[PDB]
Amino acid sequence: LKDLDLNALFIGDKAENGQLYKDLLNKLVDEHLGWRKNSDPNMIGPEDQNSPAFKKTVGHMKTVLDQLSERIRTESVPWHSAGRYWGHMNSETLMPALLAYNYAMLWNGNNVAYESSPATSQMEEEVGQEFARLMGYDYGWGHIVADGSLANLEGLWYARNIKSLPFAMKEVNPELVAGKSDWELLNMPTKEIMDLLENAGSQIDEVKKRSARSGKNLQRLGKWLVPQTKHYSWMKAADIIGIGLDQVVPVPIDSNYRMDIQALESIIRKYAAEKTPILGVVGVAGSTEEGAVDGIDKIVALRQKLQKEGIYFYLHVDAAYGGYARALFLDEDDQFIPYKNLQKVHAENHVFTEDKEYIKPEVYAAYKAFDQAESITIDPHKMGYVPYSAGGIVIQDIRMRDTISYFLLGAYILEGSKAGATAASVWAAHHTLPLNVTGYGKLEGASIEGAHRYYDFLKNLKFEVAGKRISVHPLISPDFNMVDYVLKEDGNDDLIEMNRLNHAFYEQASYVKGSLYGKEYIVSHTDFAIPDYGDSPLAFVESLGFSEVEWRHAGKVTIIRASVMTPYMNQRENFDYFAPRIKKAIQADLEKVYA
Amino acid sequence: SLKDLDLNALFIGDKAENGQLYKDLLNKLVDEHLGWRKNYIPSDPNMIGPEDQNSPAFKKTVGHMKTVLDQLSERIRTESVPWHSAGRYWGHMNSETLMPALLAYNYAMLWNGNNVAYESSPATSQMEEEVGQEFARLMGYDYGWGHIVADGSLANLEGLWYARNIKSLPFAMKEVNPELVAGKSDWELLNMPTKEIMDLLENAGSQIDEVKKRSARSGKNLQRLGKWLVPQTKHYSWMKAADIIGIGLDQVVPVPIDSNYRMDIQALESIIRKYAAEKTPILGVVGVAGSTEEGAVDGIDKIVALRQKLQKEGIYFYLHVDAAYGGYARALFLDEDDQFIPYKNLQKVHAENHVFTEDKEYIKPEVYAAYKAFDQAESITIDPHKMGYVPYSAGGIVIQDIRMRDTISYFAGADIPALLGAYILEGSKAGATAASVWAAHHTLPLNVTGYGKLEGASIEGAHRYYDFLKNLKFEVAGKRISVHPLISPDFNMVDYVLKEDGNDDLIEMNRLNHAFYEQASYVKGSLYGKEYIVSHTDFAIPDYGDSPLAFVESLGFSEVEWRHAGKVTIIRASVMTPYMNQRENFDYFAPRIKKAIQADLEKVYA
Ligand SMILES: *Cc1c(COP(=O)(O)O)cnc(C)c1O
Ligand SMILES: *Cc1c(COP(=O)(O)O)cnc(C)c1O
Repeated sequence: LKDLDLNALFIGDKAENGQLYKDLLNKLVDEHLGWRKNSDPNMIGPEDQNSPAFKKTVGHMKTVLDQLSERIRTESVPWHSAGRYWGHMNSETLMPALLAYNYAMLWNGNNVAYESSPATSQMEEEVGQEFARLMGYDYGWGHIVADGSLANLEGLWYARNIKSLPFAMKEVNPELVAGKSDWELLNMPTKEIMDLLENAGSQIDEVKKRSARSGKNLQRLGKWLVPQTKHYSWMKAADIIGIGLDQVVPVPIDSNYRMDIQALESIIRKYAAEKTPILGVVGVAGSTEEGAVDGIDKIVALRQKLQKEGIYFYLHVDAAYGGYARALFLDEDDQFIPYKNLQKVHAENHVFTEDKEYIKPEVYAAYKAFDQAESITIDPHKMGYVPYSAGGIVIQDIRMRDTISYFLLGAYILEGSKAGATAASVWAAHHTLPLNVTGYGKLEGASIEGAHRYYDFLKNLKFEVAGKRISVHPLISPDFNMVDYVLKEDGNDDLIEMNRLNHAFYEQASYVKGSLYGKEYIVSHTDFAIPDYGDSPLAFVESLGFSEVEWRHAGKVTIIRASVMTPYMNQRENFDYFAPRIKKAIQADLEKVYA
Repeated sequence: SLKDLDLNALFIGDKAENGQLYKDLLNKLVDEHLGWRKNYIPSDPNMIGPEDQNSPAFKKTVGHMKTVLDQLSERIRTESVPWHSAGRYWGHMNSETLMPALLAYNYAMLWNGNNVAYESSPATSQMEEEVGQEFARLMGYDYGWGHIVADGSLANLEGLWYARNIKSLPFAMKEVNPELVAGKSDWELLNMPTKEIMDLLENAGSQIDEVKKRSARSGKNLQRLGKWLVPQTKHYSWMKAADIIGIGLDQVVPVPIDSNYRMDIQALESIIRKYAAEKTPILGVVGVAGSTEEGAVDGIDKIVALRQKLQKEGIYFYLHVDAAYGGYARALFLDEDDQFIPYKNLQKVHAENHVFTEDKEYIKPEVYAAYKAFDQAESITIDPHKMGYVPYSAGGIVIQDIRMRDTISYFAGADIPALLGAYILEGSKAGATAASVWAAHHTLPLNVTGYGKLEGASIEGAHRYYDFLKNLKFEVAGKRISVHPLISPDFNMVDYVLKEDGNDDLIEMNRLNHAFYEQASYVKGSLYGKEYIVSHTDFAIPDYGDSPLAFVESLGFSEVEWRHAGKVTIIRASVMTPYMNQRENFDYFAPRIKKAIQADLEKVYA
């Protein structure tokens, strides 16, 4: 697939490939309709179709769809326009994923029961194998979940039930764990748990009855450690799963907005000295507001270190946003690419348009260590470009599914009924674009390169407006494809005024419901506030000349946010066209803020 | 209002009779979306041009995409179960969905909005809010709310998350501010009616956040919250729900069902009293409206009356109605202004709105009484993708009082949430799913003018099937074989057994019905159309207790036989098609079904 052309796989910002989409859709719908036809005799005949009541019912249906159409066309946000839109959301999806959904949903199969939908059931089995291969799990498994928040919950459900198994085994058959103290039982590695459970053989059902599934001993299972900026799905997941919000422990992040691994170790050692177990740790690959990648490799090394002293924790990687990026690192046979060969393999497969370093070494090392996590959340509906709703969960060892199972897919998942059409959509996206450099690598690469062009363009911007001098100050070089920055009046050390400036700028560079005048530059915004960030933004705000005192008084810094998900800005010629226009739009927006 | 609505026009059709209408409307919708991307906000220039489209690499990539779609297309067509044809298919699944629901999904998916945050997709967010208001009005809630859930198992989990959190709130208030609940013993605090808990919480005012912090959200006090009582045949989503939500499997208590396969309310009361006498609370009770294998409708009215009785003795329990299957059937009892129809006006209103083609009694009085009492439940599960005829995947949950949502909410008057995602159990959710349900509900209002007709047509078809089965006799290989319907249907599921006359071996009757099922079913790769297709299931003692004893005894089996076999195999039908309500249509298939049953029995015995 060396010459795979991404331009052919999307409808396009201006529906440039609309006719292709229509042609393929009509062909697939014809195939379904032919299939229903190809017996007797017609429940609905030409006598029915011609009646006055039938035609009036058709008219009624058409009126409701016209009302639907009106609302969606006039209340939706203007469609994203590459080169102008530098905000946090993307709605564009892979055309083969849209088509496959459109076709499959005509069968209306339900993937909880193989019977109702054998082909999409098999497609979900294949997608789960494809996730496991992406993450480097030789004996793993995965499935499609309604969304990544529920995948996170499923992750905690595994961790919770797994932690509780050693004691459950002791209750059912003390010889399975003979000689182990309670602190050893609370610090058994997950592989050793699954090997014991396998040895328990026929007693697995009784063992499961005495596990956390029984509701007993939940608080004993210990602390769930997350970065302080965790997505709120994690707080909900601890609430829902019964360990509770009291057991969630925030771990400080560093100046790169990554979980501070020295602080992680200090927290873990302090709980372990009290004999409080660590239920698990969440590492994030692709944070929600900075696209930061945590040092998953540093967490795995820390765990190996602590295992020597009798301490173990479950590791879950929340890669809801960053999951598909592991495709950058896998060759056409799905093998992990050595770091020194990376630029060469990328150049050969046209992942990046220029041959330079694009991936930070510590980002590479973090992604390399995924295969050591017990479980991973990944969302086709984010950076997989599959339409909502489609989340995903990957587990390291397929035997883990027996810890949550009920008495095939339906027996092994948190949720109930699910659309076979969803599996068709994800399956079609994966087979059009393999999960390595030949497929998704190119798509994730185009996004990263457009984020780098944008980042490079923003670091040298100054504006003269209403007698004042304003500079752009990028937050950090992006780990992935999110780029953040602040505007600031030169020499002005009032953080509250800087906050007000970025907020007002955002209001000038954003649409409102009903907007029809196109804007040349659209951004997003968010606040980094002390309650979720602590002092992680302090070095940045001090670098700008604000004092620590000023930080505590304002209590937050307002940040202009961009998640670069369009593939079109990777090309120098495309980006260069918009760069001078963006600069003119920022200048006019500042004129309006100060007027 | 909509008196002449013709249901035939709202489906693609078993033989794709309306396939061209579907394709025409789909193509109009797609052109409207494509014209919107191009022109709603005119811009220059195009990122993809004719010089890109005509390059060899582009054409080759199109070729590769067509190959993948051709592969998908083949696998689904060659592996799928043959499409179900009304009059031939009498089994437990339906795949036919409303055409406006399908078209609306197809169209809205092109924008790909996410309904977790309003700002992201305001039109579909507004549609989901209106759908929630529609669910509330359907269930008779004066100030309730609802929303679409990924599926009905997760809606039941959400139900339990509400009951768990609400139960824990009076203790959390005690812990944060003892004056709020001064003078109430612990047993009182664990038996406060939900509305009284919500009023106290509103009074907590500025301390609400601290109180939620100390509630079951914290992970503290879960085991003090009490038992979750469900009918013995519960959908497994409940055992699973208890495990997930942290109260544990050990807190689920099965309540015996009666000979109608409804929860036995005398046994419910006895269990509750038992627990109360030892000061164990009841976390809540699940009433099923439309059981999975019999379509039975539990006496929700009798549960409500019991709870009013027990409240005089200081006992309260949360009530959740699982109407995953039977939720939309409430539209049978609502007039065009959405008011509940009195029972004695029901046949008249149904005749005026053409809900049933013959003027007879279809709705049992105890079924009417049960649906009327839905508005007294704290929460209700309802699945648009079952009897709503909306495509998978779309579940629903309705809550009796909008204020309840503040007990489970997060922030990261009762107007539309800015982050729906903060009032719900799940996370990201397709705006296309809200569009699809919205379009269904506006094409077919949730009352006699709309869904009443569709739920009615299903019910009337189930009754025709029931009446046909009731006196069916066959002569095969010298033996005399009768059909024995389980019970007259509460809703639209119809169950029966075949039995050799005079033979008392329940094991043999079981083996007859299994073999019959194997003859009247498809296998993967079936191309010969069958005249008759059925489903089957076992009523086994672990799940059913002695509920089927009266029935098997009415056939001539002994209690001892029952215990030896430990189960009775049942032939099952969920009559979901709308086409069998008409006499004409059904009468055409009746002799053909009878012929097919005779031929199937001949093969069984050969
Ligand atoms: C968006 C997101 C989630 C939740 O995923 P949904 O699919 O939106 O439910 C979890 N974690 C992170 C890091 C995310 O960005
Ligand atoms: C099917 C069903 C459920 C589960 O709903 P799904 O949408 O299939 O997850 C719950 N309760 C009852 C009574 C059911 O029939």
